[PDB]
Amino acid sequence: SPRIVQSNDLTEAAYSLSRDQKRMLYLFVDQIRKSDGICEIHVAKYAEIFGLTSAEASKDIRQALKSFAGKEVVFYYESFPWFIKPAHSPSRGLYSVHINPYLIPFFIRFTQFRLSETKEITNPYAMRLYESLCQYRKPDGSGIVSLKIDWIIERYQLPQSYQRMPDFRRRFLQVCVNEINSRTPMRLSYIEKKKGRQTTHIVFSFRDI
DNA sequence: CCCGGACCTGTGACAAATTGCCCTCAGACGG
DNA sequence: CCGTCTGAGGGCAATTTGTCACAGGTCCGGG
Ligand SMILES: [Mg+2]
Repeated sequence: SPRIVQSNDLTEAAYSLSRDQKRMLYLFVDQIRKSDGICEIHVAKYAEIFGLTSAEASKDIRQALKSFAGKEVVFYYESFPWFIKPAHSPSRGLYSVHINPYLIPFFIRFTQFRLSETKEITNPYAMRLYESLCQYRKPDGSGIVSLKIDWIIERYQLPQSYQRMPDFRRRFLQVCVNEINSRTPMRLSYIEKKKGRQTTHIVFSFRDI
């Protein structure tokens, strides 16, 4: 299946995208890299890739696309918009999109994963976690990395109530660890690092099945 | 000595959002 | 000209995600 690669600057960038938008984003990076910023999406190809109907595919593309407006990207800082013109459909079943050409150098010290690894993940924050572990993966398939909680919150743009740690644990950390273990070929564990009463980092270990 | 207070934890409620499903009907095309 | 495969719309209930009040732990310092 298509091998996604992206600059680490994108893996560690600050943004808030839905699952459907992130799914689309994988195809843009694939299209751009296999070469002005003008990309294209076919309804029927999207449906076959992610096992959706044509109808439900159409709904996902259309609503994802109009939700890009106003979204911004931060590289730690400098902020950019994803799109510089609205999307439009010249033909039935076909969409044309205009990615910000200033984003090109940030797309192409790199991260790589096959698209089948992430296509069953549902929670978008869990897609971001799996991308950040891959950045440190070894050829054989294992790795270990320590991520700071404040940096997790700023990079993944978690909602404000997750600055209370018990909600952070219950609705983000445990769920995203559980999905990865159930939906990817990776087997993931963790332990908490503390300083006084405050929890400051999360330490991730993983191997390949 | 014992307190309220400033921290921390986990859970039960409710509100807001998203999931895969379902149904209708016109466009594009080919045989 | 028409029958079929698409896909652009309109919805749903069942789950998940986002928010906050409340019980219950610790340690410190002033009364
Ligand atoms: Mg959908």
